[PDB]
Amino acid sequence: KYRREAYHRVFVNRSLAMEKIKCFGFDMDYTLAVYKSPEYESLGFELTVERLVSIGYPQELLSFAYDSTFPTRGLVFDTLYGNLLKVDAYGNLLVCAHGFNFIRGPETREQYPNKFIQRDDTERFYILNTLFNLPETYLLACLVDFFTNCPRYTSCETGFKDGDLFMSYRSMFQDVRDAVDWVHYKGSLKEKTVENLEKYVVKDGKLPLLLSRMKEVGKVFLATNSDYKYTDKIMTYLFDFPHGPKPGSSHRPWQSYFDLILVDARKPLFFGEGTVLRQVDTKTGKLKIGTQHGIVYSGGSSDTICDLLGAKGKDILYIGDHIFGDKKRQGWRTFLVIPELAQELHVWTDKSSLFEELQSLDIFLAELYKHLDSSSNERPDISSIQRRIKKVTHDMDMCYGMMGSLFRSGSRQTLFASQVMRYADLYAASFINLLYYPFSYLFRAAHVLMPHESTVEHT
Amino acid sequence: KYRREAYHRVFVNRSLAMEKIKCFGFDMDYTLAVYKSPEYESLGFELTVERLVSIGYPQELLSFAYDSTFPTRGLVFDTLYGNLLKVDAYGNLLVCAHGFNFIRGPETREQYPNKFIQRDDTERFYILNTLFNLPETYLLACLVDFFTNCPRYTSCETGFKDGDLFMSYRSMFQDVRDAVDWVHYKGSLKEKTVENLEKYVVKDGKLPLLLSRMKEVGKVFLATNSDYKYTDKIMTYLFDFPHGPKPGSSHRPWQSYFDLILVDARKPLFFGEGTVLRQVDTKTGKLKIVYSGGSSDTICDLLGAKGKDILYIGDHIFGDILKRQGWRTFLVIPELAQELHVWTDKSSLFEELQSLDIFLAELYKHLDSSSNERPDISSIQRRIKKVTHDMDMCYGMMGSLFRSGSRQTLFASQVMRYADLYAASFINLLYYPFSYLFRAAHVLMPHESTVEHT
Amino acid sequence: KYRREAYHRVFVNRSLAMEKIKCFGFDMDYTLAVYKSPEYESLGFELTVERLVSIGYPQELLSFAYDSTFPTRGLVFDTLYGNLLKVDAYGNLLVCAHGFNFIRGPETREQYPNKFIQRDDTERFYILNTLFNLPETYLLACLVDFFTNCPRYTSCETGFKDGDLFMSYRSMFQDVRDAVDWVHYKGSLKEKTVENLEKYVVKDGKLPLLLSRMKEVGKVFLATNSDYKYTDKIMTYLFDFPHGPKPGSSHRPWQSYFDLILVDARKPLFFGEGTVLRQVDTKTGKLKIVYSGGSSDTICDLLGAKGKDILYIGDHIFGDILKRQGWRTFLVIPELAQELHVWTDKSSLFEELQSLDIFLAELYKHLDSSSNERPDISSIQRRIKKVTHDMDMCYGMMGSLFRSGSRQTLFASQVMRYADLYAASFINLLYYPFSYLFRAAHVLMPHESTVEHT
Amino acid sequence: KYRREAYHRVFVNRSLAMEKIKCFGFDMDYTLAVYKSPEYESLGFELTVERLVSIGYPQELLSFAYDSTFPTRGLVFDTLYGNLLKVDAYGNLLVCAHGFNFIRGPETREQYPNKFIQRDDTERFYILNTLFNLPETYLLACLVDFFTNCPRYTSCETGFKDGDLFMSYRSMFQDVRDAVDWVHYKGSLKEKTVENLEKYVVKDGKLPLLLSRMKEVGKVFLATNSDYKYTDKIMTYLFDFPHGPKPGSSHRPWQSYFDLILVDARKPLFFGEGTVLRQVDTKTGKLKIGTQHGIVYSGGSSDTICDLLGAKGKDILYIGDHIFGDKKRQGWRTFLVIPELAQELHVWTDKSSLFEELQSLDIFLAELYKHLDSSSNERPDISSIQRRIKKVTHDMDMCYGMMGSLFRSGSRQTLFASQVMRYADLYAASFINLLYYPFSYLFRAAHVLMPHESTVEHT
Ligand SMILES: O=C(Nc1ncnc2nc[nH]c12)c1cccc(-c2cccc(-n3cccc3)c2)c1
Ligand SMILES: O=C(Nc1ncnc2nc[nH]c12)c1cccc(-c2cccc(-n3cccc3)c2)c1
Ligand SMILES: [Mg+2]
Ligand SMILES: [Mg+2]
Ligand SMILES: [Mg+2]
Ligand SMILES: [Mg+2]
Repeated sequence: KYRREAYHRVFVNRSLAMEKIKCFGFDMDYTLAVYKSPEYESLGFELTVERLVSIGYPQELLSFAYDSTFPTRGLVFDTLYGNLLKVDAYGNLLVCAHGFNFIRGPETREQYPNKFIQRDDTERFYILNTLFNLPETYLLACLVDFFTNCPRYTSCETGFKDGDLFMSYRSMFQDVRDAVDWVHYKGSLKEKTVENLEKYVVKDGKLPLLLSRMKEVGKVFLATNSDYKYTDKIMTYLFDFPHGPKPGSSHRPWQSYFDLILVDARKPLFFGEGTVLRQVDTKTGKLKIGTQHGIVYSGGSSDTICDLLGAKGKDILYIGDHIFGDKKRQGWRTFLVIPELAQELHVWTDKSSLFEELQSLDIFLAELYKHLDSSSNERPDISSIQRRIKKVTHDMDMCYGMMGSLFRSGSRQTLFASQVMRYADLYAASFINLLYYPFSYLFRAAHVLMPHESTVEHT
Repeated sequence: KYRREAYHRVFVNRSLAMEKIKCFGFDMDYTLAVYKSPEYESLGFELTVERLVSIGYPQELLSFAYDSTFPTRGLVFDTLYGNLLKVDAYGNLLVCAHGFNFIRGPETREQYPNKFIQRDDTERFYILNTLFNLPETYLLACLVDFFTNCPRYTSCETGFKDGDLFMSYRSMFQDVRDAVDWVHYKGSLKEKTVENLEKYVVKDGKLPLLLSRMKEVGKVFLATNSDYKYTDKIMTYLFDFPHGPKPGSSHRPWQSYFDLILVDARKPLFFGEGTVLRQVDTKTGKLKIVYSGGSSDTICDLLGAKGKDILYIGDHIFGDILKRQGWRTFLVIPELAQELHVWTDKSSLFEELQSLDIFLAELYKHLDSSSNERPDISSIQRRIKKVTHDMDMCYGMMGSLFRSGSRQTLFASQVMRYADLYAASFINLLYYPFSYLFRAAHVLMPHESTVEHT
Repeated sequence: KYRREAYHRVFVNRSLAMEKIKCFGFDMDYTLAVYKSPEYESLGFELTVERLVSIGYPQELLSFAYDSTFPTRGLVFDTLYGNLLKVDAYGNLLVCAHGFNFIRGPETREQYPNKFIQRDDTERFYILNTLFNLPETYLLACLVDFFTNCPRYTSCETGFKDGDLFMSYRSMFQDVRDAVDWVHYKGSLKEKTVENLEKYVVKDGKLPLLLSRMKEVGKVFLATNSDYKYTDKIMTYLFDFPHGPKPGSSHRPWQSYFDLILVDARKPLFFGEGTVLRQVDTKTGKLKIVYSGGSSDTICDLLGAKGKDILYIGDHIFGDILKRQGWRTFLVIPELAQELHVWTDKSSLFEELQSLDIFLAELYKHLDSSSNERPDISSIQRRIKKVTHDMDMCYGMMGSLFRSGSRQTLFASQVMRYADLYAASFINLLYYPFSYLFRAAHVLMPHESTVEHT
Repeated sequence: KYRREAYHRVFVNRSLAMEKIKCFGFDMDYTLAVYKSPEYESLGFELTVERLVSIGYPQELLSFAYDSTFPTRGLVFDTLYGNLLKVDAYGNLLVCAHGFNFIRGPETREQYPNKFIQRDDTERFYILNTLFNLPETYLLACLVDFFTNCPRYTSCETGFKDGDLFMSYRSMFQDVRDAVDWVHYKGSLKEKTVENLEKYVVKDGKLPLLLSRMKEVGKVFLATNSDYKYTDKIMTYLFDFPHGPKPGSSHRPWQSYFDLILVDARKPLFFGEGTVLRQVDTKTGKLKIGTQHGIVYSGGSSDTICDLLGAKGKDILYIGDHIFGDKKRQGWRTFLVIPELAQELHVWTDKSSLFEELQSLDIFLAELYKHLDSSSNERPDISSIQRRIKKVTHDMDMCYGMMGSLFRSGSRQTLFASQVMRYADLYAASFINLLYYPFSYLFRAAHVLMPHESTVEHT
């Protein structure tokens, strides 16, 4: 079968006939505006720590340096015991780190009977789903680690004797959860991003090319959480080239690429009741009191966008980096951006050696038990080649980072995997990969197989 | 790679070293006592209709004959609109039948906005999950079909009017839900089973052979909901052969094969705090070795094993957490036999879908977003639908237990949530040693299944 | 101030100028056809038990005799815990009875945290609002009492076990809810009523006198849910006197008293979009002046009146908004007769509570927050409870329709929401002219009722 | 029967045995801190208007002067048609003003079929329940009035052609709803309050006297929304006298009057899940990282307060100005402060003349129909004495303000009345009236009567 280059590919969960697509909707942040890594994370990290020190946290936090190789997106923070968990779709603990100490084996079972947690017990647990969470993911580990191994702090099961009244992990977590919020909303993050954009934000002439082609076969819109003056800056930079879509072409304003531009969207509330629809003054950012087609909207709702565009769910492909939830309404189609996927395809490809040795070691196992059944009392020693497995699974796991792959730990899918398969029709490392497909393309679901399907042939 | 004969195989969701397994636990009904099909379903049907009629339903119900080729296990009755729904893992409608009238495409979303139901709404939606539900699955659709297509009745969205008296589908359902219960508990289902077990229960010498081999390497217990007079009848029959485990040997009573036998389990309550531990007068068939009631916890205490040491073998999918560490599970799915026969004997269909997919790929290969080219594929897009429809109807009118085309079923997801192991019968354990290392087969995402390691 | 005899009086929630009233609309059942008490309730009871028994309930149900002194209208069946609750306007528990066992004080909040239920939870709580509910109000408590107090059964929180078969209170309730419906619609309640109307329906020459006087000053219509063969039977009997309106005059058929007669109303649906307008063959007693089905809107069109011009007289409390302007209402509350007799004949109790309250005031008069003085009042605090209990039991075992001591009932609040006027019977209109100005009596708050204008 | 002076009285909805009360809980704002009227309202009003002008509203708003005689607390703003409604418990329109124009009669019925509204249709309607709402209550009327009678604005059914793109009443309302919020939370209201406290806040030596007596018979606590530095200032001023509880006594700190002090309460969330319990640094306001009895708490929950005080709902009388809603939990008793009640008791008392003439005019009516029944065709003309009624009800109504009494319009109770009877065990113009009762007092419910109870004697 013909398949496009791995790194160009759009992966299909549910089938989608692209000619039926009439509108393309865009998330801005971490979608069109992909923030550079490790650098944007570091900026968030440093600003969050600066903010915690200012409210009374110890100075030793300033020596923390962000480390991209620790966090994996989507971990669960247990505010009761101060643990970052990696769990599967159903609640089962895959990985459990206290600070930088990885527990596993029997010792985890003392703290988590049945190696299981109630994911729907919010504000005991906290799911760190988004790309903005990577900083505080690593920070919490640092914090738990520091206070654990600092002699003037006594470690309790649910927190610390800090000096000496009590700081619970739950209080420490809110402390962190507020700092990040503060940094995004009142601190100098957006500010420092904007003042050196070439350091923090990616740009590629492929973005205007792709959008322009979309506007030829359908309508295009923007629905972002960010305000207008932040959006005007970020988009102006994304489209700053000495030309328009193609080389030689005249440069066009970034506004000219959208039939509808909406800011202050308030997602997820946007997709339900929403807020009241406003309009924005291009000249000032400040909202117009009252509410031609060169217009910029504020607030509003999903439903409104369809009414203005003259469309309906089915007709709309919504492109972004965020996984939502859940009717009625009317039910937009979905493209999901997962930047980690560029790294994971390199492991899947450039680390074949490991996958092959696993496959063969597994093969070999099947041979040992070939002429064997319940009658047979032969207990072939397999501890030797068991060991080589755990540990090549460890090595393979560790190519993805210290908390492993985004989508799986060994055999098991992660909770993050299941939600991606819930939420997304289409996915890839970036929407740009759309460039490589015609707009008449028929995306066929890549069928997912149960054991009795995957390992039984049609012969 | 070496793989045992498909019909003998034991499939693996999560890895399991069998040598670690110290006790083997057994469900009885539809595990050790596999009830014959279609005859046992039919009996439950007839008895349930006869009961309904006895409390005022029309005579025309008596000319209903159970039809095994309609019901697929795991469907959802929407008590609001009277529909039988086949949904996916997340609540997406795959299949909607009002009576025997299959609906959607356009006409669903009249009734189900975003072709979606929020699966957890208990008062409206009822998952027909068990093998004992197959009868009422068929009966329910029969009833709605009848009242729709009968001049005596006027049909509303939420029910039908029985001339001046409204009858909601929700109320119709609870009559059907009660009749079945009555028939199992107050009525003569259990009785008419026992009076001709040859017609109603499977038996095979493999079952005592297997349980004998298990008792050599571990402990073995029975944990059933049924009572003792019924259990003794059933277990006695299952073990009635002119010999013991192997040919030649003396026959032994069925009890001899179990270290612990427990009845009146009241699962799922069994698995939580349970009921008080009683024991049973073998003689009286009454209270008050043979235990009654009790707890999951109690079993562990008595057997002197706990948790990961226990392999629970049965036909029922449970839930929740397991404080207190929970058992490993082997799950019986009788439908799996027939479904493997489609997977192997209908390969000509699979291969053709494969060819049509290969072809599509080739039409679009030299094409990107620069291209204006609209290939017409509607011919291909048509045959793919007929083959995919044809393929689905090999499994019956409501399709496969585990999927509809693309999409997995909510059932499939429950199976993968709950079961370490699964097969059409537990008996297939016979073909593996007790030192075996069951290694989880491995469930790939699009980007894993459709790109290679080179 | 001049006020008519209490038993003749028509009470006013909202003001109403009668001269503005152009049409008078009538409910039939329990409005014009007041069914005799306790004999009609008993019949419904016996028929409903006999029906339950016919579908498998124990014989002991047949030795139940309906008892009018237990049920008070407006109680709430909690289908979860099997309790009959008397709550206030906002959902506060006033009275909790499991079977015939009255509960609270301490033991409620075991079951009802904050002695509170969220009244709008339809699937759990069922308001027994109508006069036809009185039978099943008593029956329900009987049933729970029986199954609790019977060695055959084991009682759980959510139900009782019928030996191996669980029976939830919720399932018990829907059996009871269905039996009543069956008895009204499929069974012989309507039939056994018609065969001896002398025993089962009140009649009085005042009814034709009143309706004749109404037709002089406005239009008059009938809007009932019952059919025509039943309506003709009932209306014919109500009007069977050897004369017309006044003594001396010729008798006239009952239809002659109405400008418009409508059956099969299907209220409340009647008041919304309704059903298609049919008319009835007087002869056949069948379709297809006498109308059938239709709409609230249609009545207005045909009568050429609309809304505030119409006074709807009935025994049923409705709801919602009324787009389209809605009618004014007169509400029949038969219980009001008996309740007025307590209010007048038991004045010795009221006066004594008044004296005990006066006394308490005097004990605390010279006292403020500066004072250390704890008067003991527990003797007084005791007798106030016995008199207040004694007073409440004058209205039956479940107290007044409208209140428990301090607190008003959710029923009282519905009455005040829905009804412009109310009385024990509509007949009391007879004592007012059609130029009358009904002026709303006036509902005071603590600071208005307990401080004076000087 | 003996009753205390009207203006000293605590009015009883549901009975309450005061000896059973073990803890007294306090709201601060508009409870202990009663803000002076008309002056605090004016300050809110001016700051809100200054804020609307700054974001683009016309300068003519600056000439608006707050007018205490217009608003009545608890009105409903219809964002669809721009109307302030006064409704009853069940939804029925009692009063309807577009700006300063009062509709009534037939004309209202065109816009509100059945003279009825769905109160549970939020963000069409908005209930202005709180004392902080009085400013924006009057403001909305002004705004609707101004734009209506300003020649360069065209009046639409749902808004205005302002200049000329559209400003809906719904957009104008949010505009207002944000200004007030902004003024409270980011603007100079708290600021300007604090800098001249004797102008804006009441003080009375009765407050320390009463509290001190409460601390002798039970425990006392504070649970306010305001922050610590705002609370420290407001309370310090409330207790600034040259003495403690009684004359001659030594002055004590305001902290010494509470066993538990809690700020940042986040009501109503406080009464459910709450937030995490923190502690505050008395020296800085800034929260302590970690968490003796001289302590000040932050955040937390209802449940926590009981645990710390060692009590349970039944035992706790909660005193404040706000009406909440609604289990489980554990169900505090309730004292509700309604400052308007001091004015309304003056009408009830000093305007008897009107009540008497009504009563007599009503008497006279009953005479006319005395010897009359359905037989009688006498239609006595009563239009003359009908008129004198509507209009003495109008005069009586108008003694309370242009939108009438807080608790009723003519015969009918307001929606505000019903909620007070829902929510409150005890009520009065101020909690201070507790001073006049012993702590052994038995408050007896003042029974509420239906027509057949109120106008039938026991003879
Ligand atoms: O996450 C991504 N984001 C980005 N990808 C492409 N365009 C982007 N505009 C903003 N963010 C984008 C990512 C994912 C995979 C490949 C890449 C990429 C990055 C740099 C250069 C290129 N490239 C150069 C020639 C062809 C492709 C490809 C980028
Ligand atoms: O809303 C009120 N609030 C206030 N009432 C009493 N003390 C307060 N501390 C803060 N706010 C209070 C109000 C309600 C009714 C009467 C009054 C009051 C006001 C001023 C002086 C007095 N007074 C003087 C002698 C006796 C009473 C009484 C006040
Ligand atoms: Mg984003
Ligand atoms: Mg079973
Ligand atoms: Mg009726
Ligand atoms: Mg307050």
